[PDB]
Amino acid sequence: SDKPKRPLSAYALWLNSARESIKRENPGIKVTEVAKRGGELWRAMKDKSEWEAKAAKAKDDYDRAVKEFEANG
Amino acid sequence: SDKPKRPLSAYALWLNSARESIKRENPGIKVTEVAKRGGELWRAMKDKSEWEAKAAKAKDDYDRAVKEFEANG
Amino acid sequence: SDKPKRPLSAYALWLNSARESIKRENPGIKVTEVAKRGGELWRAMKDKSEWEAKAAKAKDDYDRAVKEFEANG
Amino acid sequence: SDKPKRPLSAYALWLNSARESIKRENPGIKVTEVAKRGGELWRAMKDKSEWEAKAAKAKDDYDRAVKEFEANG
Amino acid sequence: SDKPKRPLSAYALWLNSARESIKRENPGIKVTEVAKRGGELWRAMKDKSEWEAKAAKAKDDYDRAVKEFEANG
Amino acid sequence: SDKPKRPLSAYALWLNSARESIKRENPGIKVTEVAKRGGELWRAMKDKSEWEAKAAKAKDDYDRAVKEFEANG
DNA sequence: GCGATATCGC
DNA sequence: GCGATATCGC
DNA sequence: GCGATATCGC
DNA sequence: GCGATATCGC
DNA sequence: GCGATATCGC
DNA sequence: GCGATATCGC
DNA sequence: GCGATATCGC
DNA sequence: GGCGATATCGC
DNA sequence: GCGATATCGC
DNA sequence: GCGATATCGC
Repeated sequence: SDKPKRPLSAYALWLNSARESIKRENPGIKVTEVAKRGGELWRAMKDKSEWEAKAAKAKDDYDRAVKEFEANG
Repeated sequence: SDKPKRPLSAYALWLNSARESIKRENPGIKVTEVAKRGGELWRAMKDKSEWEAKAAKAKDDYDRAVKEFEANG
Repeated sequence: SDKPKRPLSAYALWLNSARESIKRENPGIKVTEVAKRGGELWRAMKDKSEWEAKAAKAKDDYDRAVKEFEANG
Repeated sequence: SDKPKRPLSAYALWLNSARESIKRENPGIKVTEVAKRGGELWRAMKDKSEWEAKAAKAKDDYDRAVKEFEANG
Repeated sequence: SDKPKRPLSAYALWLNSARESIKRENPGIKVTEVAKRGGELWRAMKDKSEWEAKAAKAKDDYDRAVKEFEANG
Repeated sequence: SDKPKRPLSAYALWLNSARESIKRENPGIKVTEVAKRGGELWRAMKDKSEWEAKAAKAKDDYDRAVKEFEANG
């Protein structure tokens, strides 16, 4: 029916959960500097357990669904 | 001293634990045929979570060890 | 898991490679009758020579393992 | 020290108690046929409780003695 | 500068001399489909020698530059 | 039909063409010495192009001959 | 691994 | 043959 | 004991 | 290319 | 395999 | 003394 | 457009 | 993980 | 539990 | 070889 949207990356899923915090600690931070700081906070991250787990799962499904679009659909 | 070796893949990790069952199910199977079977099973596997989790922590560890190597040469 | 699993019998190694034949020959088959069918086919076979030869090779690999386990802790 | 032999079975216990009887009811019996006639009488036997209960204690003692030889190895 | 970058593979060195030709032969083809089509056209080429030669001259020099770097600057 | 033997490597080809010359230069040389001296005349060999070209053709031919064997029985 | 006759060694 | 044996078939 | 092939995965 | 794993050819 | 150098049974 | 096997690093 | 990462063949 | 081409999805 | 063979005791 | 119970894949 509809080419399944690409799944979210690990950094994307993390950034989602941590955007509000980065905006709170940096009042009036513009659009680009959030990504920048998010990037920096990511590169300096110690335990990326949850976010590499999910992004791999989300990919597995996406790959199964991509098959599905070419199978049925 | 030695630069860290590349981290083990989700598949490489699963296979280390599943090698002997493949040998058990196909007596006298050649290494080549064991790999192709290892592949056949990996591609059929619905739940890869365990192996993707271990793979992830493996790449964390690894990238630590890589920083420490660049850092202290 | 440390204790080496018993090797697969000639019947088992055959069954492992007739499961989809039986299933295809018996559409809509209760997951018990498929087992009894294998028994009926295993008995009704004649050239059991392939699967006997293969299950001997299992014992060979298996013997080494048990002996290697019981000795090397 | 020596690991225990497996417990005797209701059948095997009865037989021990009922061997010399079969022998007398069938003088100069060939041990081949004692085994057979033993079977016949065992399958015909409607009250097996003596031997199941004797068998149960036999199991219970063997489980007990199995437990206490994993300790004092 | 620092690290010598890995040399270009034989298919890779040929692709760089056929990319334009493919992009012409299929209007509106994307890198995904290009790379795919590259295969089907390489896994079919006759006198592969020119590209194999260059790849090895490349490999030889890379090896003779990864030695220099891990020795000097 | 016999299986095509695996193709010769660039070193294997050079060494073959160079055993004679090595012998002339180290009279009475033992087989394990020739191995060791073939090892270091190679590493020192700055221009390996000829023997890399030959190893490549051998591979192309061999690859296409495998395509023959494993298709035309 | 036991209870019969079937090998065995002197 | 009589005592120590491999073997027999459940 | 080196330099590959052979088969998967990254 | 690297990894893992065995074997081939010399 | 590559082959110099021993070994071993005729 | 002469064929047939055994060895060793890469 | 930045920007972390993903796609493809090897 | 490394390459050499973009091509995404999230602001 | 259920299908098969494998194993232990006698 | 017989009964019984173990083990293994579904």
